[PDB]
Amino acid sequence: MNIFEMLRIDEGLRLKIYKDTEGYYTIGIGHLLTKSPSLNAAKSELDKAIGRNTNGVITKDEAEKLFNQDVDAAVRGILRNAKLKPVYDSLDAVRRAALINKVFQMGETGVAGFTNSLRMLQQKRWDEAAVNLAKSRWYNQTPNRAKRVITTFRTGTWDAYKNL
Repeated sequence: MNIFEMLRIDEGLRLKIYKDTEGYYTIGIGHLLTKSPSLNAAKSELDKAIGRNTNGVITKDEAEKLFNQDVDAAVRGILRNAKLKPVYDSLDAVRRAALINKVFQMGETGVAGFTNSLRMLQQKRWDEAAVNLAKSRWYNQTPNRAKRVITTFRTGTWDAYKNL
């Protein structure tokens, strides 16, 4: 199991524009296109991203290309953030995957707001941090995914995903 397979389990793969859990226009492997309510705004962002007239639909390959970019951007994002970097450096390889998952889903900024949870992870207070992370809109909105990520942080193993 690695961050790519982990994320592919959590986000799915869709070759046609679709609306995410929040109602936003997405395609491929959880690639947010726009928060705009316009499907036209969405197809435009899509064509810009792919470099061709897509007409709302992409190939597997194009989806994977977007995915490669996004994982890379999430990692670099962590490494550039002064709140995230240190947490990341303090974690083992499994937990790192967990932070990348979070950041991929909810942007740098978002995650950076889990101040208290970040501190607990940093201090290796696994159980406490699992409990704190659950007190969030994130957890309430997408409980099955949040639970999987949470488990990953609590145990430092890929158990939650071995299942899936």
